[PDB]
Amino acid sequence: SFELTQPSSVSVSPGQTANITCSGGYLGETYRSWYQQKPGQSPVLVIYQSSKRPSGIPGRFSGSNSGNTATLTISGTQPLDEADYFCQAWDFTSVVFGGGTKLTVLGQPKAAPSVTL
Amino acid sequence: SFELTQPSSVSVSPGQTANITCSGGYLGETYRSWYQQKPGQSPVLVIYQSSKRPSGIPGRFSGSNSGNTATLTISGTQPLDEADYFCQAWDFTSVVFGGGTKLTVLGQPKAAPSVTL
Amino acid sequence: SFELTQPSSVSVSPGQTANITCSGGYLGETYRSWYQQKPGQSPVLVIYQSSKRPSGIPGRFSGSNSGNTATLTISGTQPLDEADYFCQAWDFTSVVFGGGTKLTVLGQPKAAPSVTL
Amino acid sequence: SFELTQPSSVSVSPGQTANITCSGGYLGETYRSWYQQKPGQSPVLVIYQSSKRPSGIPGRFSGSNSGNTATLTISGTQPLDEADYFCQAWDFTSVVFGGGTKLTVLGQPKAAPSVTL
Amino acid sequence: SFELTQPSSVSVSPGQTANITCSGGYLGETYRSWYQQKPGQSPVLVIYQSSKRPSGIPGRFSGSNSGNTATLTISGTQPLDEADYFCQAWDFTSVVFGGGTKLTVLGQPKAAPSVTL
Ligand SMILES: *[C@@H]1O[C@H](CO)[C@@H](O)[C@H](O)[C@H]1NC(C)=O
Ligand SMILES: *[C@@H]1O[C@H](CO)[C@@H](O)[C@H](O)[C@H]1NC(C)=O
Ligand SMILES: *[C@@H]1O[C@H](CO)[C@@H](O)[C@H](O)[C@H]1NC(C)=O
Ligand SMILES: *[C@@H]1O[C@H](CO)[C@@H](O)[C@H](O)[C@H]1NC(C)=O
Ligand SMILES: *[C@@H]1O[C@H](CO)[C@@H](O)[C@H](O)[C@H]1NC(C)=O
Repeated sequence: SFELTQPSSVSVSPGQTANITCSGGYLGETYRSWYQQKPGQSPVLVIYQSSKRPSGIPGRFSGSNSGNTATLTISGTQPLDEADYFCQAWDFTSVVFGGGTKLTVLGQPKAAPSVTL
Repeated sequence: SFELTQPSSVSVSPGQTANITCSGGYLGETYRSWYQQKPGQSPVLVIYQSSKRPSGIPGRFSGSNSGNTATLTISGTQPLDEADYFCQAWDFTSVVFGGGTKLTVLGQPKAAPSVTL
Repeated sequence: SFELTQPSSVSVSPGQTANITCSGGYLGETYRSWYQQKPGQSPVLVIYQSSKRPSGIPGRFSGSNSGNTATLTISGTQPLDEADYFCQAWDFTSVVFGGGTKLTVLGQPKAAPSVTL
Repeated sequence: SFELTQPSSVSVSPGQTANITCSGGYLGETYRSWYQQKPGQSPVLVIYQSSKRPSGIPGRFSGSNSGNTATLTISGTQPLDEADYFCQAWDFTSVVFGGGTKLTVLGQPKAAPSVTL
Repeated sequence: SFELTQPSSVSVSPGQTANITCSGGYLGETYRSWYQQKPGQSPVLVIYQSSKRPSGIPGRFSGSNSGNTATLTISGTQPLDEADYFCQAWDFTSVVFGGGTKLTVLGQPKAAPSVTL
């Protein structure tokens, strides 16, 4: 009399857990007394872009970020007055597997009691 | 008398869990006393783009971000006055598997008691 | 009489845990008394970009960051007045496996009691 | 009478744990008395970029950082007045396995009691 | 009568634990009395970049640092007035295994009681 128990427990459980929290805080302003005189505020911003012949990546790749190609990126660059950014630019790119990833899981338990009596 | 038990437990449970929270906070303003004089505010912004011959990626790739090609990006760049951004730009790109991912899961338990009595 | 127990416990559980928190703090302002006179504020910013023939990566790679290609990046560069950034630029790119990653898990327990009596 | 127990416990559990916290502190301002006179503020900033023939990486690599290619990067470079950055630029790139990583885990317990009586 | 117990405990658990904390401190300002006069503030900044023929890395490598290619990098370089950076630039790149890393874990316990009675 016998027992053959093969509780093969094949588990693949890849995954991230995250507690993300922003508190803009407390901005307490009491009796703010102000006298502001700014006549003739005249900013000038000239942006000029010219491209004779650009070209992109011809190969095979998988990387997830802006870097991939030739660009002009401007963000909050020249705020002139009273510009507040609270938890403003949160870029969370959680990638488990990038491009060109191959998963082959093989569980093949074998049980062959060849008993002769 | 025998028992053959093969509770092969093949589990693939990939997935992200996230607690995302924004609190704009408390902006308490009491008796804000103001006298603002800004006559003749005259900003000038010139954006010019010219492209003789651009071209995109001819290869095979999978990366999920704006970077993939040649662009001009402007965002909140020149706010002139009283510009508030609270949890404004949250870009959350949670990718488990990118492009070109292949999954082949094979569970083939085998049980062959060849008993002779 | 015998027992054959092979609780082969094949576990692959790759994943990050993170407690991320921002507190903008306390900015307590009492009786802020101000007299500001800034007539004729006139900034000038000239950005010029020209490209005769750029080209991208022809190889196979997987690295996730802006660095990948020839770019002009401007961010919050020239704030002129009263510019506040609280937890503003949080870039969290948690990558378990990059591009071109291959996983092959093989669990093949074998049990063969060849008993002769 | 015998027992054959092979609790082969094959575990691969690679992963980082992080407690990340920012406290902007306390900026307590009482009776801040000010008289500011700044007539004729006139900054000038000239940025010029020209590229005859740049080229990208033709090899195979996986390194995640801005360094990867020839670029012009400007960030918070010339703030002119009252510019506050609190926990502003947090770049956390937690990579367990980079590009071109291969995992082959093989658990193959073998149990063969050949008993003759 | 015998027992054969091989609790082969094959564990691979590589991972970092980190407690990262920022406290911006206390900036206590009482009766700050000021009289600021700065007429005619006129900074000039000229940035010029020209490249006849640059080229990138053709080999195979996995190194995560900005150093990887020929660039011009500017960061907070010339703040003119009242520029505060509190825990501003935190770059944490925690890499367990870089590019081109190969793991082959093999647990193959063998149990063969060849008993003759
Ligand atoms: C963090 O997540 C855990 C669950 O793993 C939860 O018990 C805890 O309260 C969370 N805290 C926050 C601040 O989200
Ligand atoms: C975080 O998620 C967990 C579930 O895992 C929950 O119990 C907890 O209360 C959540 N907290 C917040 C603040 O979202
Ligand atoms: C950190 O995460 C753990 C769960 O592992 C939770 O018990 C703890 O309270 C969290 N703390 C914060 C501040 O998020
Ligand atoms: C750190 O994380 C641990 C869980 O590992 C938790 O008990 C502890 O309270 C956390 N502390 C902070 C400040 O997040
Ligand atoms: C550090 O992390 C440990 C867990 O290993 C936790 O008990 C402790 O309170 C943490 N301290 C801080 C300041 O995060």
